[PDB]
Amino acid sequence: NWLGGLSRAAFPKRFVFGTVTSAYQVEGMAASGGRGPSIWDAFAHTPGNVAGNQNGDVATDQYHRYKEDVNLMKSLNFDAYRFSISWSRIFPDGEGRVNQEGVAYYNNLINYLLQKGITPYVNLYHYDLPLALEKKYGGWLNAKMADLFTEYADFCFKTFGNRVKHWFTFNEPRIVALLGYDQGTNPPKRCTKCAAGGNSATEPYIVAHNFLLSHAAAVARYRTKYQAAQQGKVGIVLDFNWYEALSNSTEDQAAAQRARDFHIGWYLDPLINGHYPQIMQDLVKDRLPKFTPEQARLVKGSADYIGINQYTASYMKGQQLMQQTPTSYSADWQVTYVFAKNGKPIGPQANSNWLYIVPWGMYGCVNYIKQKYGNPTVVITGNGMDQPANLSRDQYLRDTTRVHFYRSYLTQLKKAIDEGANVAGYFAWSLLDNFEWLSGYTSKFGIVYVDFNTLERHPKASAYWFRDMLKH
Ligand SMILES: OC[C@H]1O[C@@H](O[C@H]2[C@H](O)[C@@H](O)[C@H](O[C@H]3[C@H](O)[C@@H](O)[C@H](O[C@H]4[C@H](O)[C@@H](O)[C@H](O)O[C@@H]4CO)O[C@@H]3CO)O[C@@H]2CO)[C@H](O)[C@@H](O)[C@@H]1O
Ligand SMILES: OC[C@H]1O[C@@H](O[C@H]2[C@H](O)[C@@H](O)[C@H](O[C@H]3[C@H](O)[C@@H](O)[C@H](O[C@H]4[C@H](O)[C@@H](O)[C@H](O)O[C@@H]4CO)O[C@@H]3CO)O[C@@H]2CO)[C@H](O)[C@@H](O)[C@@H]1O
Ligand SMILES: [Zn+2]
Repeated sequence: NWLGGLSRAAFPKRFVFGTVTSAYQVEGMAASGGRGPSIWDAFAHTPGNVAGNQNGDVATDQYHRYKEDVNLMKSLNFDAYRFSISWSRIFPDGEGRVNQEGVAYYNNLINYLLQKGITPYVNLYHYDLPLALEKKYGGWLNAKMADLFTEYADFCFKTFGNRVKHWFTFNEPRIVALLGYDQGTNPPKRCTKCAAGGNSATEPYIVAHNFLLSHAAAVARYRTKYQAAQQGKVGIVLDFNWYEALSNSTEDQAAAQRARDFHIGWYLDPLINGHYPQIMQDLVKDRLPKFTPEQARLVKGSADYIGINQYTASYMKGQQLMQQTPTSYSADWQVTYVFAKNGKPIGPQANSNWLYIVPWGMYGCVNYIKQKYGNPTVVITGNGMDQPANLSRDQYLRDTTRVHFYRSYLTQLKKAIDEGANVAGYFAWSLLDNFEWLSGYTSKFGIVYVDFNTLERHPKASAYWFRDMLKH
């Protein structure tokens, strides 16, 4: 059976199925409707930064077409929709004046979702820091971000929280730290060798610390001011790809564990246990900021659920841990990536070079969180794969590899849940082909095809797969 035995009956009662987008990747109207620029607007408008010098000015134009898109997700039998609010659409300068037209958009979207029986899961932040805050404060390098983000979050809670009961603060802070401050390939393009300045050995850690403190501050505000009346929940979205020891050697097993700790433990040990992973403390030393006892107590337990974006897996090979001059967050792990074992690749690649199709990584990640962190409530907040550029419409629609991807990965998730993992929901990245950051429109992650000339939507085979799988 093309469903491979999957259906709602194969998952827990009340298990939530949804699709996901982010504001800059789908909304369009980037410089309209009162929206102020984000760091991604400036970045994308700079020649050479994005494939084909493309940007999110129009994207999928969900801003105008959101009722079409909500109708479509309802027709595909989804229960929920994860989307983000653009900070600079609400506060064009990141602070101060409210853009009422932007508020009205999200009200209209939220209300239509609810009208159609689709639960809104709302991210406050998805890489799109208001440009004014980058320039004025230095963005996530500045501890003042906790105050600035908390005030923004407060507004969103007050304005939308009578209707929105499922929030996330951040999306993949590890990726902001890594690409924005270690490698310097994403905004603000900081790194040791970078024109904008930076230090790949220190700044990723400062940035991660400020994300954790800002998350904790925003949640403290929710709990003290809004929770009694609104009775919702606030979590965070973290990326986690699996690491598997290349062999059963002590060294390789240690390397895979170090990778897990530097990847997910960086955020989860603070959120669950109130401290950074021991290995990071041991290796990063004075470059890793230290939580005060008060801050640690604020961060610990501050996520009502853990959003995990899960895509892929890698083999890890070890080495003797050495004393080394610090160079970068990436180099701090002291591991070696390997994508074959016993002469066989870990899996075939999707369009994105980093995305190896490895369904057992889903089981790996979910089981690991279950066993290591006391089985916290987890929501899979993003999982999917991409097709390349330049295919015909019909080639996009016949997305047999993506159908296989979802069947296999969801089978592996089901395996983990059946073994007792506390997973509450699953969200497919993405509802729509969209603006895929540095790849621009050359990477197609949607279950729904978007023609970027006409903006027409066409469900792909994988959309119909979900429709069949999710029928009530
Ligand atoms: O319909 C609009 C649109 O759909 C697009 O997607 C198609 C797929 O291309 C097509 O393969 C798929 O066919 C499914 C069918 O819907 C299921 O009912 C059926 O499930 C069987 C299963 O195979 C058996 O083993 C099991 O025992 O019983 C069930 C149910 O009887 O499986 C087939 C695949 O083998 O349907 C999708 C949606 O219609 C098309 O590409 C496009 O042309 C259409 O315009
Ligand atoms: O992309 C689709 C969708 O998903 C969400 O975020 C994605 C990012 O878009 C993507 O850039 C990021 O890719 C990571 C990848 O996970 C790592 O496996 C890879 O690791 C590197 C390592 O950094 C190097 O030091 C080493 O030498 O090589 C390895 C293997 O290549 O690093 C890349 C960064 O380029 O993955 C995220 C999820 O995992 C977003 O939520 C959404 O907005 C995106 O559209
Ligand atoms: Zn339009």
